[PDB]
Amino acid sequence: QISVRGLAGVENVTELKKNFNRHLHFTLVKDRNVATPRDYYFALAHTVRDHLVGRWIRTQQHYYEKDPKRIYYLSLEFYMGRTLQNTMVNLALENACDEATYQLGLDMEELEEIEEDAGLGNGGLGRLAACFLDSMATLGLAAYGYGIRYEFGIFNQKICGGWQMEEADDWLRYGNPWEKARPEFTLPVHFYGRVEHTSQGAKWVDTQVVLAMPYDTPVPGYRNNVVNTMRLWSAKAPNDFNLGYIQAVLDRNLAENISRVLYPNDNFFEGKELRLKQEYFVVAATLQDIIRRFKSSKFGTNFDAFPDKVAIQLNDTHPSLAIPELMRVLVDLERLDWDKAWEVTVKTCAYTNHTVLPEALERWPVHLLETLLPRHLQIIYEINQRFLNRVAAAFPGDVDRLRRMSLVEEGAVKRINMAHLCIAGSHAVNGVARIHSEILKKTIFKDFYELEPHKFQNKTNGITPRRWLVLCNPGLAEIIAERIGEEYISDLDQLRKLLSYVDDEAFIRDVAKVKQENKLKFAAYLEREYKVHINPNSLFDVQVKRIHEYKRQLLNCLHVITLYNRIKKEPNKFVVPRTVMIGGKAAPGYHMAKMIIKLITAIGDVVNHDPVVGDRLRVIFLENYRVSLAEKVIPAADLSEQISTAGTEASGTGNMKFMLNGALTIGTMDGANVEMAEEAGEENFFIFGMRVEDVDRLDQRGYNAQEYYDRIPELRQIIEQLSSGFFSPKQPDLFKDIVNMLMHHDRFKVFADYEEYVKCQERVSALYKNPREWTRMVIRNIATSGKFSSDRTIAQYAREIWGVEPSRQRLPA
Amino acid sequence: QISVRGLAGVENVTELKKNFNRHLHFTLVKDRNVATPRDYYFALAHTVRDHLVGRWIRTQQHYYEKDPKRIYYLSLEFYMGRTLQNTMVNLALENACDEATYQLGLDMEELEEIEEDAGLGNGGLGRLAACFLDSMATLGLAAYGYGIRYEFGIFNQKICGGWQMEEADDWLRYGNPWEKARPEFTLPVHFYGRVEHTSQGAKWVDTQVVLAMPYDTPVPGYRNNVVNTMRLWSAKAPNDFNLGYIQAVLDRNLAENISRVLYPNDNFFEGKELRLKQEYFVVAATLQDIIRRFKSSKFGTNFDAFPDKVAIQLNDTHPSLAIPELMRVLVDLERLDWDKAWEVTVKTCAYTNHTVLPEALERWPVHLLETLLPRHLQIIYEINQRFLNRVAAAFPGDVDRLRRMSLVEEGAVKRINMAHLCIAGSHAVNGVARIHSEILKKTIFKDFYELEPHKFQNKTNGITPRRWLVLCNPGLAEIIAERIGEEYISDLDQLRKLLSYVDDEAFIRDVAKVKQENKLKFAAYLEREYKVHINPNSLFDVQVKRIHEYKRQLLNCLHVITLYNRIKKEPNKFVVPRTVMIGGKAAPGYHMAKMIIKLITAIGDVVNHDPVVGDRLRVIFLENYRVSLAEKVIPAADLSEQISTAGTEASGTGNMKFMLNGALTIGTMDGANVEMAEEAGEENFFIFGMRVEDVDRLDQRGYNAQEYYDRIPELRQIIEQLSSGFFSPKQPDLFKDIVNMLMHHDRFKVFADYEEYVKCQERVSALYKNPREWTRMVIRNIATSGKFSSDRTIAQYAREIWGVEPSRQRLPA
Ligand SMILES: CC1(C)C=C[C@]2(C(=O)O)CC[C@]3(C)C(=CC[C@@H]4[C@@]5(C)C[C@@H](O)[C@H](O)C(C)(C)[C@@H]5CC[C@]43C)[C@@H]2C1
Ligand SMILES: CC1(C)C=C[C@]2(C(=O)O)CC[C@]3(C)C(=CC[C@@H]4[C@@]5(C)C[C@@H](O)[C@H](O)C(C)(C)[C@@H]5CC[C@]43C)[C@@H]2C1
Repeated sequence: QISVRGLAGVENVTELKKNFNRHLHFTLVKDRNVATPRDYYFALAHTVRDHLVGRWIRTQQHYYEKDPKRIYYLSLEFYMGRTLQNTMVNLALENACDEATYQLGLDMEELEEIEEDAGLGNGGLGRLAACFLDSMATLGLAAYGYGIRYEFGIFNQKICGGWQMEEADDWLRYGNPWEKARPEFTLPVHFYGRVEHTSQGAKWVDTQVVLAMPYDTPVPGYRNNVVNTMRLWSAKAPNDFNLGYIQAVLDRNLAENISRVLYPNDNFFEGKELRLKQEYFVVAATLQDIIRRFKSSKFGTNFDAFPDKVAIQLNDTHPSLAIPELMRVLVDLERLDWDKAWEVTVKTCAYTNHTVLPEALERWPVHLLETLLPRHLQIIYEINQRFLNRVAAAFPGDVDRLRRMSLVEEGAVKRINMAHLCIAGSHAVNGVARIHSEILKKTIFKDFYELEPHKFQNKTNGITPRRWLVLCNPGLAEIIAERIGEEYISDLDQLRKLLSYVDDEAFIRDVAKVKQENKLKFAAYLEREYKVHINPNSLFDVQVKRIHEYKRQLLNCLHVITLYNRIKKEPNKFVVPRTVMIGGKAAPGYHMAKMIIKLITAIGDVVNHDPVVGDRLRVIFLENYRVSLAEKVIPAADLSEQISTAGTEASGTGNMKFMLNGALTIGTMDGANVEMAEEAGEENFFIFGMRVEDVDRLDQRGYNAQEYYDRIPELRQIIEQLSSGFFSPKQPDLFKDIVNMLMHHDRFKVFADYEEYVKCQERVSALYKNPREWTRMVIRNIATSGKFSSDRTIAQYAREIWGVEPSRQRLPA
Repeated sequence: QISVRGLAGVENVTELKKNFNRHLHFTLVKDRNVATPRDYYFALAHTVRDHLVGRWIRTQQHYYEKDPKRIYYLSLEFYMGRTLQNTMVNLALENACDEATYQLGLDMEELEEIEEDAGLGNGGLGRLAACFLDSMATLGLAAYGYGIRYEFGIFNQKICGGWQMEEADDWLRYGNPWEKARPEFTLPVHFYGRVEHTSQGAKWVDTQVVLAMPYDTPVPGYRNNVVNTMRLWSAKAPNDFNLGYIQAVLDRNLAENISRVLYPNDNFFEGKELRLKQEYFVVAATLQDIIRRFKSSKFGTNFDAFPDKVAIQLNDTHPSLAIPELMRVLVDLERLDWDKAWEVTVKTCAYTNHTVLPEALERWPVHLLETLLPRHLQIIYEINQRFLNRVAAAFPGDVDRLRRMSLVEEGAVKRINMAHLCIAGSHAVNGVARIHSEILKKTIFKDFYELEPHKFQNKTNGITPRRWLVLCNPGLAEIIAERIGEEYISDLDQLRKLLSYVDDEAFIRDVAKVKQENKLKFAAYLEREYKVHINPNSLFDVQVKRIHEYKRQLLNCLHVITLYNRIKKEPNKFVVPRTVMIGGKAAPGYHMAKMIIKLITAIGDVVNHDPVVGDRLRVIFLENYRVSLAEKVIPAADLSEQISTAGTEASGTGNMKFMLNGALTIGTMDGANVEMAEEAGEENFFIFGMRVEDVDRLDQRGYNAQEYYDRIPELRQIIEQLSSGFFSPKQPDLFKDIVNMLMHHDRFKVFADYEEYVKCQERVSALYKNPREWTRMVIRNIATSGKFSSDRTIAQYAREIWGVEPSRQRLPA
């Protein structure tokens, strides 16, 4: 049908159709008279999965022969989304299967919509991992994704009377065609017990055993025949478990709870024991697998070559226990002396920090570690002690530095700072955008940077152009391909060539037309699936991301109410019509975040039913935001909101998704926004609000919100409406908490940016009135988004941290 | 290789080999360099399963077209054992796959040994169900097996210092290739709640919902292309379950515990709530499925035809709740009047009693039923009341009859007698052997028989000749086939033709040779898998079945000790050498049964290491007795022990397995022993001990064990040895409980049969000295075992209870 989707070549179409029928019959045990669309999905899924395995086997074959350095990406989250289309695309099968399914009387797109999201993550951190795996495969790196196979992913969000309800994401109900259970490689993991000292050294004894069973999922590279592995561990009870009888068998559930459910906190730390167990579980199983693989390799007892053969990347502090666990194995099991083991550990591990928010930082209570992991606690003390000896030696007399740098935090309950552990035990520590990396150096890890400056790097985040362009936006990918060819899909810098088309009249019409189709398509998705009626000619103003105070959905809310109040004030004035879409999940415990969601719908309730407004203003809350909903809403977006207070959003990746897809960005000078504007030029970006410097200036002086309430009558009016019950007529004081927080304890200075934000929003409206100039700015954005490809990011990790060469070369089919 | 295993025909062998390689590669994602025997097993398993599905689909197709009466076999137990060989045999694939696997360099027999037993039963009751399913398929009946898919079957038995240890039977670890999950047909099951009365009638409200997910396993007929279904329900939590958040997700385990584990009691009732839940769970899910299927059928709102289209067979009282549940649906949901519903229910249900032991009878406490199933309790009272009105009317004034017959038992805690429910609500009640059926009529259900004599029948149990001859004993099947052909495999009465070979010299040599090969093979299994050394020229004296007081493993123990004491008394006298093998599992709580096991090994410890004994006497305890171990030990057996006290073993099925396989039987006139001896003639059977009449005579008089201790010096000596610590030198009084029970509270009169048993054992030894005459008696046994085929049994159920015609006709391939 369209060029980028591949060859639909007769002999391949025939082979596909017959394998579809073979799976329908033998695998699913059905026929055409009974098969539901779900059965049809599975037949396709199994048929496509078939094409993977041959390559999967020869890829792992290759790595065995060549024995290259191996990359191990440890993450507690892998937000994969759907796998079918991504697989077809990466294999060049997309038009073949479209033809095959057409000739069978099936609509492939209808089938695609049946697949559950692998929602094994919360937001940015988890999706980054997913993007990374794709880029690592595409660059032919010998890489593995290691995590946990949660039985329940991020909860499904339902809105009831404008309130969020969580329900279990039972994503495995119908089965996962993509995974292969590998029970034969199950590994023991130990908990509790105590430490015994001998002449032979320390011994960890009297432990409970939980078994860790791996599941492998194939990770296909883009058209290169590389298929890497994502290995996810599942928790199983041993067979002599507790072994009156009935109860013994039922209590097996306690061990298996470890891998039951993903913790649903985005950028927030809850010190629960179950969470610590998940963390040790993934770390212990993964390290044995790594060591096992290292010994059984075509090479040469000798752990000196270990850092030459192994890289372990820590995705935030969640797998930080890899560090003391590696020491434990090296020292206690393999009998290496402390100092050699430590050199091996440091040269093996690297750490990626994802946030500077204090409440997101993992600080584990000592007493928890003492009970659960007594040996690791000892190792931690020993690590800490030796480290402080290095600090004392470099900065003699500096006693305050000593306590500031300690891995052990004093106070009512002693804590272990896991970020500090990671810095001390890694050869590389990186931020996820230039500004965030600088903030690490200048503020929260200043002490560590002074000690070991050579350890600190930047790796600006990226996204994958396969999922985030070719897959979710075939129309835009096609029109780009018509002009510049196809090579940009694995080399996105080539989008610069599109600058020489900024004045081309046909291309302008094409860009604007693709946007309009996406908007029509999404407006139709809203109708059929949620019975909501939007005008597709309005500006699509969207903020999608996890609900959080720092992300400032509230700032958006205030602008929305302002537009509403202006319309009501002068009903017959012309205003550029908008559809404001806000979506995202709140963590179950986060009360404030739940209130914000309630507000947004409360606003929608007043605004969407005011006849005076007409179709000039609509406020819609997007239920159950997740990867596969991002794939739909992002292509449809005109305005992207990235309005976090400066200094709080480490990078952001959504921002990049909207850039790649023809939305213009309204944002603060925060995270990767700074680099995005730098790439596109500040004239092609709606930048407003305080810079990092302005925030600090405001903090020393002290932030008084009352001041803004006093001087801005439009703001005073909104605050009065909130308090008086305008948006909650039955519960007049429903929103007292929000007003109270805004006035007296607002850590994120919503008011300080209000004026500059509303004015900047007027500038956006101005540009949208001139369709041609909007689209030319859009072209300037899309054409300079090259830098934000995860291929670039990964190539940087590969060369500057792991020491391996990215290859773009095919493997034989 | 051997004739009965089918055609190994070139084109089929080629097709098999290529499908093996396809599964190894695509399904298992392996290759020849990494594949372990387990992977090889799975490749075979998937390859064989492929041949089933085509037939499975056209079988269910056929039943849809023809719409015959459907048989629903409800059981809480289906003791299936292994499925691979049974599948190959029933499909005529056995030599083809042997050839195919040979040409691939694999030993098929080694592969077969990798398959786990489906140990979803305890003993006789569960294996009967398995035999039945095979016979029902073989006779082309439109039949379904309905039960629970337990995550853990009967525990694996380990012996540690001669004591039984239970460990979890984790039979699903590597997956079950045979089942197909059918999540799309999940059904709601309700618990707790309360009853609300309206004008519209009763309403069951405020219930907890547990979901029931079906798994289908194919049941192939013998060479007839019929493939029936066994549907097993699995327990799943609903998605709004409890829906702080984490705990809500973890508590989903509570709902799913229902299908977690099989209760390990053979012939014993434990009134636990979890057990009641399993019982209602299988009953509720199964009845909705039945009703659903009935409405969606090529026929015609109208439940009058229900008994013409549906038969529900209750396997013991465990699914007895089918009766009030059917009423509930009919009355409360479909709005039929009580009397019509009741007529429909009675004509639909039939009940099979499996034991007369009082402690095996299900009597549920009212308060449990009130909380868990309040509506069913009401229905039960209403059933009871109307029934007692029929009793009062037929026997006016008989007030004691009234209370004796009540479904409701008075006393400290009120109970519901489920056997009484089953009798009242079924059109047919059957015992499982002629004597047991008579006992039902004359004693425990005498009152019910007087009221409705037409309701009581016999259906003597049977076993399947496919598993129990062709599969476990190919050598014996072959030599029979040489003489009389193959038709006997689905018409076992034809074994009578073998009587005209009782004097044939070649056949005698063949029978004795097959026995000798089986004995050599089993002696080799003992060495390699358990390092135990047996003389294969000795008499193989075996008692395998669940450990129980009534089964009288103790009587055997006493004979064993007697033989030992006689040898020791006259060391240089000749004695016919024996290997005594005893095996079977004890229920975890049953303390006595565990002591018996300990004794047997304690005896082995003294006897097996006495140099004076030599290899004349060996006592071996067979660890982990289960279906696949029965398949090995039974063909190897010379003497079969069926020595339960008369009146206690309802039928027995092991007895029949040994008869079919060339063992002679030493037994009491109990259960099916009576019919076996009748078929073979009492001269061809070692019958000893009290008859039923003699037991009753002893009971009125009163059973004084002291009397036998006083008059039999050989018995006194054994009791002194037990007490003095002869078999437990470190723990002199270890066996006080057994001696004490034997002397003062022996319900099973072990001593009363001792004299007659030992003397009869001498007669067996006498015959074994004459190899030729042994084998001729063996031939007389094997040749008259026709009656004990489950095909006969099922044909009797079909014609006399269900009203359907067994067919032997093929369906097209
Ligand atoms: C070290 C062990 C025991 C545990 C972990 C393993 C791993 O690396 O993941 C498990 C998987 C295998 C068996 C493993 C190694 C190589 C094969 C291989 C690539 C071998 C190749 O000959 C074979 O031709 C193929 C089939 C390509 C295999 C694939 C499987 C692996 C990678 C290890 C085995
Ligand atoms: C009543 C329903 C909704 C629930 C229970 C069912 C049952 O009888 O087990 C579920 C299974 C199906 C769909 C069922 C009926 C027929 C098919 C069929 C035999 C139909 C035939 O055309 C089809 O050609 C085949 C494929 C032969 C099917 C097989 C499956 C069944 C038996 C019912 C469906």
